[PDB]
Amino acid sequence: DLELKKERRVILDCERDKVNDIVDQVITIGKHVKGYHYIIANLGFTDGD
Amino acid sequence: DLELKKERRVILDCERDKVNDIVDQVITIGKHVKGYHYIIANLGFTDGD
Ligand SMILES: *[C@@H]1O[C@H](CO)[C@@H](O[C@@H]2O[C@H](CO)[C@@H](O)[C@H](O)[C@H]2NC(C)=O)[C@H](O)[C@H]1NC(C)=O
Ligand SMILES: *[C@@H]1O[C@H](CO)[C@@H](O[C@@H]2O[C@H](CO)[C@@H](O)[C@H](O)[C@H]2NC(C)=O)[C@H](O)[C@H]1NC(C)=O
Repeated sequence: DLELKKERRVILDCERDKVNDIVDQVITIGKHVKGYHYIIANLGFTDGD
Repeated sequence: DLELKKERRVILDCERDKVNDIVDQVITIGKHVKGYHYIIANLGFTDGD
């Protein structure tokens, strides 16, 4: 559904557990190549993997 | 080095252990989007993940 408007820019506002799950599902579906842009909206940016 | 000739088509001839490692490194560097082609050259195609 996020490809209906051809979205290139995603802001993730989750805690230290859901950020890892969303990143793992992005890597599984393959949406981390150059052309995309993500912002992990938290204070512990290096707390995730 | 495989992006010097802009290679789109890779044939992997490895056993049941190295195929999983090469696929994991392809997923880590992000080369499994639409546009690339792969052939797992073995008899146990469904033996890997
Ligand atoms: C980082 O992600 C952003 C968003 O996709 C992109 O930044 C663009 O970088 C180019 C090259 O300097 C600029 O000309 C554009 O103005 C930037 N903003 C856009 C397209 O909104 C780019 O894809 C990524 N890389 C860099 C180096 O910025
Ligand atoms: C994914 O599968 C498609 C369809 O099976 C392949 O697309 C080929 O594209 C060429 C060039 O447009 C056309 O001859 C046909 O649309 C397809 N060829 C066939 C069916 O023999 C594509 O090569 C595959 N691999 C990718 C995208 O990496």
